[PDB]
Amino acid sequence: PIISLNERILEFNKRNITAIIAEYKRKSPSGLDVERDPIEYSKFMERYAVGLSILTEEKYFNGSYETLRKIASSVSIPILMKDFIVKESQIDDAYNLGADTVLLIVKILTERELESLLEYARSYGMEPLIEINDENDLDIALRIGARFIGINSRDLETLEINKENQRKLISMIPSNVVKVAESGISERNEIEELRKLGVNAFLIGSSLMRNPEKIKEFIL
Repeated sequence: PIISLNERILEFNKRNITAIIAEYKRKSPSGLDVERDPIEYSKFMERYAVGLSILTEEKYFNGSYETLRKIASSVSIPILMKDFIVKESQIDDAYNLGADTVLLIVKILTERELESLLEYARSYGMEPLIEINDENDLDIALRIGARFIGINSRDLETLEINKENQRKLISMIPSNVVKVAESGISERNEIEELRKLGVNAFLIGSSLMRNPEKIKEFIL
């Protein structure tokens, strides 16, 4: 069932180990196309990662519901179907596939849809990672009572990485919400930095698909 990605993140926080959410994306609107083995990668990362973020987004991220399905089988660490969740059914697929949580992007969702999509995620026992980009997504995640927020430094619409803005939000986020700082994390230097800023987990992907061995240096 649902192995809270956030709880593990919480245990990693107590455990002092860098809670990093490893992403698996062969294709991406940002990075280059790097085909790897879904199982080799997941296998190598379940040995270190706090969880895996998997992109079942076929078009722009070249990922499948089967990839997610297979990855979830192969590992005993939390999984996050990272898609563009807009319908409660995706939560179902998500759940029935192997997700232990799902990605909700405040941008593309009305406050109503996000609020319910959250409610329906919790009905399944999962705590969706709610991704925010600005002062306005933050205030909504907050307004719907989010407990697991994801501050994306990378803008969907533009692909621009405002780390400055990213950290602002992190400052405006209550110390009870598990914060996952996504995008842009390149070094263990910034990790321990954001980590001082309260972020509990880090969603990395492209660097890890490039050279997964890299996570070994992040976890220090």
